[PDB]
Amino acid sequence: MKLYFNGGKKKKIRAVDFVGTIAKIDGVSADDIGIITIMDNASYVEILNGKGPHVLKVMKNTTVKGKQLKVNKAN
RNA sequence: GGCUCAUCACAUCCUGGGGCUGGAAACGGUCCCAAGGGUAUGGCUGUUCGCCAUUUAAAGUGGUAGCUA
Repeated sequence: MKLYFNGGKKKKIRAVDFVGTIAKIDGVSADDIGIITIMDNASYVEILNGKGPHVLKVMKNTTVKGKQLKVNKAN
């Protein structure tokens, strides 16, 4: 599923900061990450293989680029 | 898909005038009175907490949609 993050170019977030921060979770591989779309204040990042909800309910409180952020289903 | 949003918060930094005073000078101190302002733009192998580059007088952290090639 597509996830929203209140982070983007203006918080100096990049596609990698996600890719790196996510893969390092027992249960998730880098192949599970679909398209990532950085924007001004929001990033879209797609999860594959139904591993969406899990990631989501784990990202809720994890330092990405050293800054926990709003995450949840895109919409 | 191009340019245009903030108000705040704790910071932090840049820019005066005037009496007196230190000092051989260069440069300072002190007291009185200020008025404003900056903290930005862009790069980097799609395994994160950075790195780098300019140009800022002054280069940080946090809270939430319009005019047109």
